[PDB]
Amino acid sequence: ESKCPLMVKVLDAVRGSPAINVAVHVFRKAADDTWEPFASGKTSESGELHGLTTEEEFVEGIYKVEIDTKSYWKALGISPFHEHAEVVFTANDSGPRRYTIAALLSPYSYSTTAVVTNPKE
Amino acid sequence: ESKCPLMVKVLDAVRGSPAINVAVHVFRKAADDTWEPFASGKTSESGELHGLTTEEEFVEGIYKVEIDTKSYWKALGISPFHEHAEVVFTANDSGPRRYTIAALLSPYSYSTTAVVTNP
Amino acid sequence: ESKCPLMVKVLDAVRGSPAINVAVHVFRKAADDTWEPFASGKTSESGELHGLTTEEEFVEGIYKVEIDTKSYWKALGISPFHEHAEVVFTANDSGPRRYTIAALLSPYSYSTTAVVTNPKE
Amino acid sequence: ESKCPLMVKVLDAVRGSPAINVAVHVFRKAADDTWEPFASGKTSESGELHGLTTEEEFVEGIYKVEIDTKSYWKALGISPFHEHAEVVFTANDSGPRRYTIAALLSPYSYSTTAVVTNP
Ligand SMILES: CC(=O)N[C@@H](Cc1ccc(Oc2cc([N+](=O)[O-])c(O)c([N+](=O)[O-])c2)cc1)C(=O)O
Ligand SMILES: CC(=O)N[C@@H](Cc1ccc(Oc2cc([N+](=O)[O-])c(O)c([N+](=O)[O-])c2)cc1)C(=O)O
Repeated sequence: ESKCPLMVKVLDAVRGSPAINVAVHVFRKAADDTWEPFASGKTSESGELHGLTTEEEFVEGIYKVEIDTKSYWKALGISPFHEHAEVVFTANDSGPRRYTIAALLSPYSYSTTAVVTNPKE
Repeated sequence: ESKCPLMVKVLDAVRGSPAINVAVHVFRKAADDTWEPFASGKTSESGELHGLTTEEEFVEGIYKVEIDTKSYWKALGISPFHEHAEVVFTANDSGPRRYTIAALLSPYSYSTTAVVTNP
Repeated sequence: ESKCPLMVKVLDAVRGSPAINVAVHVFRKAADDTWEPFASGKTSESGELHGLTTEEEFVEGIYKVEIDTKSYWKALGISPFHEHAEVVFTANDSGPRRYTIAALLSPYSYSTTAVVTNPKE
Repeated sequence: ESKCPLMVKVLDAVRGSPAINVAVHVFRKAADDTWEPFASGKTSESGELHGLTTEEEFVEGIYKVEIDTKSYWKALGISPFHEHAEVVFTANDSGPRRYTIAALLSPYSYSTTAVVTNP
């Protein structure tokens, strides 16, 4: 639960359930204008991913949360439209914050929103 | 062919198609403050309904468009969450020209958006 | 947090924040085919509503969660398109369950999903 | 006027309008496995982009459509969450005829859906 700075929440709109065991890769745009592996995980039984980074580690930058939606759907036996879902944003530019990226998935569609709260600094 | 100040567009998020043959019933709130039938139809092959009304019969007021989402997934043999999808809006043409009411459906969710324009 | 059977979560897509102090009215379709007041609330600072009903009270039926979106937007100074958001579903027909109705709001749009988990019975 | 096997539709959820003058850059994944520019344009007045390609140039493959969402809200002086919206899909016409890629935007969220059809 909020304490970490980057939390991801994935729901399944076909089943009306959390999207479980969904793979998520996080990237930081390097100095060279290339994406650099930052963190990864799988969502739990509640479709959340926590413990990705820490505050000292999560500096300002452009990150990409890539969610592997193709894999989750294939595995439930659907051939979905998308390759994956990718969310690109600028984090911590006017100070550190807490970020929640939620993705609501369906086979030919996905919505996605962000909740940003001010820790304090 | 006849001013369509009101249009509905329904789409299927599972299959990536228009949702066709969806029952849409529209209602005008009456002073007695109940709903009164107003226009009805089934979405075409492109998941659209048109010729619902005309600009003379469409006066300001509270309208409710109701989509029979449940029969839609049933026919597909997929178990739905909702009984139907509903949109309640105030039509205030003191500006507003055309109204497109779109809904994206999934077994457990639905989005809806309005496209209100002039041309 | 899950323990109650009907929980509502409302997010603001314009601000990227929980939709706070949002009024929610819950109805049960009577025997007579009329909606009967069932419960009401306001969402908290985290855009959730809990403690609406109890398990013994929430029998099978058709309920309507009506969210007063017009009021929240007006108050932030927008004239939104919708009158309110209303969610109609059949609850507890093949046994009791836990229901989470989330609504993601914008001025001319709203998405909404349901998470249903099996308590046990 | 020319087969448009690919179409993008952008809409604004704050204002209830098409999103016009949105930059859309499409890309074809190359074996070198990088993206290669493929088609580009700005949405019209109805928030649509067409004449992106033709059925001969559109072969199976991994495509990415990228929407410059951020400049869009900027021009409106509303602070955005995302740098842009992206859709990666495999175009496998061994069936598929037309592709409509729609995106509904808000300052902190976006939905996207695909409408894949035959007619
Ligand atoms: C009128 C039209 O262009 N018909 C198109 C497809 C289409 C694009 C966007 C849209 O609107 C819309 C899009 C999304 N979305 O995610 O892209 C969405 O979530 C909603 N919605 O929730 O109501 C509506 C509705 C329909 C077709 O050729 O079938
Ligand atoms: C559990 C949790 O993370 N709480 C978060 C916010 C949050 C994320 C996703 C979500 O689900 C959701 C997401 C979308 N979406 O588009 O991303 C959506 O459209 C809907 N919806 O329509 O109900 C729900 C609901 C709520 C918080 O910090 O309070």
